[PDB]
Amino acid sequence: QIDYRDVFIEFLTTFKGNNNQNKYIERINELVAYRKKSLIIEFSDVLSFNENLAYEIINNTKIILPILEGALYDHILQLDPTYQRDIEKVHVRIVGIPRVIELRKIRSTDIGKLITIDGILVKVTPVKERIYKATYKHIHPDCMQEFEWPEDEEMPEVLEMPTICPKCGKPGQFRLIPEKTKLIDWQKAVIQERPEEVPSGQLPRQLEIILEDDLVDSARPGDRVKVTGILDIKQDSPVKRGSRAVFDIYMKVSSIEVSSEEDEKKIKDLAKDPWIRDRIISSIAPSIYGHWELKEALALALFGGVPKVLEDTRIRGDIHILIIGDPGTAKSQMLQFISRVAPRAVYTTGKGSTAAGLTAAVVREKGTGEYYLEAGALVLADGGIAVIDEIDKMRDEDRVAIHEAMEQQTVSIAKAGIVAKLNARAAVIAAGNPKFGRYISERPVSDNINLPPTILSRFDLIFILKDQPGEQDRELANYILDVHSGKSTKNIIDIDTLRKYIAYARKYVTPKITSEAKNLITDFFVEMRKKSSETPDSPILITPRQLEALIRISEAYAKMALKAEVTREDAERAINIMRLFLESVGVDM
Amino acid sequence: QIDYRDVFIEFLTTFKGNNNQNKYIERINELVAYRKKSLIIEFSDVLSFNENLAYEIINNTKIILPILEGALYDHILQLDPTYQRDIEKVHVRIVGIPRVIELRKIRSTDIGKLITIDGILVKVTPVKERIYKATYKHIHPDCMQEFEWPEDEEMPEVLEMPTICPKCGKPGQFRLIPEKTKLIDWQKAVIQERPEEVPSGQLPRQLEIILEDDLVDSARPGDRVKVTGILDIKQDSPVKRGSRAVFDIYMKVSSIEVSSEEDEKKIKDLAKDPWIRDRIISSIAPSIYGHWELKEALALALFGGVPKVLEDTRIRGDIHILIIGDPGTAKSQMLQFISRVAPRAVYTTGKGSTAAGLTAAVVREKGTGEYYLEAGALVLADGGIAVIDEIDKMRDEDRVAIHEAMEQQTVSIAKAGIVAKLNARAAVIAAGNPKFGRYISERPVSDNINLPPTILSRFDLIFILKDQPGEQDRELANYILDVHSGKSTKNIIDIDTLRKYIAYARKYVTPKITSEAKNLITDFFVEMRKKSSETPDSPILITPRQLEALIRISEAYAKMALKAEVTREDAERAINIMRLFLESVGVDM
DNA sequence: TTTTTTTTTTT
Ligand SMILES: [Mg+2]
Ligand SMILES: [Mg+2]
Ligand SMILES: [Zn+2]
Ligand SMILES: [Zn+2]
Repeated sequence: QIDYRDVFIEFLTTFKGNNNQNKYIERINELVAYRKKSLIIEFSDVLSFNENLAYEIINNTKIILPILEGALYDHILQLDPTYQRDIEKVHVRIVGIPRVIELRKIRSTDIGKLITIDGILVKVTPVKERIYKATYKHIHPDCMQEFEWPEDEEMPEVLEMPTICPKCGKPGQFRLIPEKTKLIDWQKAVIQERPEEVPSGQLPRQLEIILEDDLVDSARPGDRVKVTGILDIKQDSPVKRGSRAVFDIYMKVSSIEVSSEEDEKKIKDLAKDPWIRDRIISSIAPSIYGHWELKEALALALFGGVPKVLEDTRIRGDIHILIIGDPGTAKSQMLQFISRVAPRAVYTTGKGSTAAGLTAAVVREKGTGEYYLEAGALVLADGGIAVIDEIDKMRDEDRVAIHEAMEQQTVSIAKAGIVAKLNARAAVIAAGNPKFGRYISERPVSDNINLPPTILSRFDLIFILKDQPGEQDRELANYILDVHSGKSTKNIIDIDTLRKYIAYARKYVTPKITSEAKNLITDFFVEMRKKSSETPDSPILITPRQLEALIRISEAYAKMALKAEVTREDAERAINIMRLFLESVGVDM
Repeated sequence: QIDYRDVFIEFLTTFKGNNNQNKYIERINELVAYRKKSLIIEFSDVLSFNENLAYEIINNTKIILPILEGALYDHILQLDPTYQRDIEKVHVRIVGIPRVIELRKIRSTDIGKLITIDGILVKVTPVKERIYKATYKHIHPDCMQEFEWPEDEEMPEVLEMPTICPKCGKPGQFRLIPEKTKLIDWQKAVIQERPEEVPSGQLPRQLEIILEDDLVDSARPGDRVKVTGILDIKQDSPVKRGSRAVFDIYMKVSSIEVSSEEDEKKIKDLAKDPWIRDRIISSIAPSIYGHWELKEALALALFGGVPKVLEDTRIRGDIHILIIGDPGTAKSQMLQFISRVAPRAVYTTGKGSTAAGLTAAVVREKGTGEYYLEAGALVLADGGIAVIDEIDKMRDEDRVAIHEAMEQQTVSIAKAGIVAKLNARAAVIAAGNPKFGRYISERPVSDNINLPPTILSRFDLIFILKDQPGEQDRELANYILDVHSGKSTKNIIDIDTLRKYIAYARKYVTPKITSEAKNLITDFFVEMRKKSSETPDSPILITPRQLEALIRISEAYAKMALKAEVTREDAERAINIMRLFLESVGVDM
């Protein structure tokens, strides 16, 4: 019953952070600068500053938030009077609630309590409007009266029309007045539980969440998010009894987090090492022995090149990798690692995917009856990585649907009266087997690969893996047994900080090409084309795409070291890795 | 008539177990300590204690369960006052009801009586909430009153709204208040009669069951269960009568069991025998003569290896077996035995299965038009064994769908805008025929097997069965005729005991590899690779998967004897069995 | 009719 409003202001005005800079007065300082009407607090900070204040938010969230928000609004107005007439209400969001419940473990006892759920966002609906205070007109020739229907209370989830006119006490028919109605932004989304917590032999469960006001459009499908709010039962058709007094539960979102300054200097410290490139390469798939050239190639695809956007056209900045090898060469294990270390990645297989599922699918809503598009794997992976294992198992009639997405990075649809064009700027990493399961050295490369030259030319690098039992078997056997015995390689960058390093590099680093790098690349390309003319039977063609592959690879190498320009050293590395690619496919220079 | 609360409390505090250790008091504090809020009792024990009490439970169940629930709650409160305010109700569940009725024999006379049904779980719905006590607000400008609608009575299965406001006596509008409404967990499941119970020439029947409160998520689809509760008629759509006074029936589950200390003593006693491994192998398919190496191989697949989960990757721990042989070599009979003895197994046929049905199917829900996922055979067999007979009859373009699930133990779907990943950690035992029905010795092994090298490398062991007539025919004929004569081989572990032994071993034994075993395994693998390179024509490739097969087989042998370490003896057995596999496919060692 | 995944008969 004690007044907590005064506790809030002294908390906000007076608080010391880890950096000792009064972190919580700059956020409100920027609150009026951009008029975002939303302030973020941490439960750990509120607990340390006042244990009693923290508890009251947890258990009395229903009837403490409007008072707490109202107190903050008065303080903001005192700081700057111009905030008036721009924002009517200011929301404060609480994160870090210790009450974390798994999606499958929610029971009846959790209804009406503030909880947190971690999951995957799978579906988002367009932003709509919800009525919380309506205005009606009594259509009865004596009344012609206006009145806000829900008195001293907001409109519930179910819309209800008055039966007795409050202005005359008589029944009749009432007409809604949209211009005098108060609205609020409304959005619906579906959260799916992570695959880690799914029990054996069961399908993942889903939960419906509601985003309102400024929380709309705060995430995209495929993101991993943490949502905090209040559970409630969902009402859809209360008018129809139809027996079955059984309801589904939904969650009203109060705050959402999508999966800091100390990381920046940690990343900067790593980039200062002259051998950072070797450290990153050694940190790719530590459980796999050997395959150094493959690990280097996979590292480049994670960073990628610099996309170019011009007045008349744009140039792809992503790097595509194709691996062909004998079974058991650990191709799939490295692809699994890539899908975990990448900040955004989608893992698909050749057999378990279709053309519609990879790019875009036309789905007809049975209720309304109209067609609309559904995002495929490549569209959802925009700005990230797409992994396509067992690419050779795809039907050739179905695999050609990704030809334009791999180069033009767009998906074109002309179906069921829908014409659209969606961006699919995603790097593609694929693996497969030769025509006869294992590579046959007694036959030409033409019949071993069994892939059209059109798709081969779209891959920046192609590595052919051969399982040759030699003198390294003992070393390979010892390494594998050490892994099975729990022994772990040391002096490597762990996956968590490695993911942060890649995300930072792809966002703030844009290398530039210098004059000396141009000459090295130009000379090498001429030799590549000249050497290719010697053997025209090979299904590997040296097209102008190969020249742009060198530019992208060179930029990727500089991006690993966080350099702002491409020097001759980065150009030399790009030539070296390209040379190994050519030797694998049988082109020797 | 009389009150049994004193007897019930006395029975719990005075009953004696098998060792007269009062097997019921130590369950009470376990209920208090974990707040499990559900206690079970045995009907045999109650009958053995007081016959009159058992009859009252078995007959007057609907008027004695609340009475015993209240008596139990009071005894808990005095034992521990902290139990209050956390659990407001504790249910007691009675099992072992003598009233057992087949699913097909249920008639109107059994309605309203406590019965028990044994069947197979097929469908489970997500957990929902059911209202048992509602709260309404009369929307009439004079009332603004809140009240609990169902007075001194639980809310029926049909949602009924008040017609006359009790607080004012007038009709009008009533608004539900979710905050004051009381809810209870609710789940719906479907149970099917056992295949051995279905009459000739008819499809199996199904029954709908309801699980509430703590009984939700008590089992997974495909389980074998025994459900006890009260039968009742189902009221689903009472809005319009439409004549048709005919109703279905459904079961309100009171206690459910799936498929102990005395068993543990029996299991541990078996492991003391030095020849337990030989004794176990002799118990595999006792009705099949010969095929000792096959029975040994099948025994290993039942136990499996030790899966390894690391911070960056995971390693398969399951063992896959492939059998190729001439027709009439008892391949199908042995596979049928594995289905019976395995704690969890799924039997499929190559011709009677599809790619979608084996892994996962995307189907369009008719009511809404939205696509959703259906679990395949491999997903349902997670943590168990998947049996695929006539694998050679599968279409090659369709058989490749299981390549991912056999090594990475995952199922990936990218179809119709659905991207998902599912766990399929199951062991695969497959059988089939050579290319020409019977094995042809003139032709090489490559054209006889007629399988791609990719699928072959996935199998830990491959055995080729040749039906060669010889001097052993007389022994085989005598053995078969004795089986038809009713004679049974003795000194073999019965199937029920063997199933318990395997389940215990797979749950509590995690063998570790010693230094001595590492040296033996490494030497053999190096030797295998050298021999393979000498004859680069066989369809079997010695990939690094073969090295991991040796580790998995070694752990299985140790796990068979409930050993915590892999000594050198287990390594020699693993090497020896692999030698027989290599000689079967014509690879000399 | 229309796109989609699926098992099925029949174009
Ligand atoms: Mg693979
Ligand atoms: Mg057979
Ligand atoms: Zn009026
Ligand atoms: Zn009233």
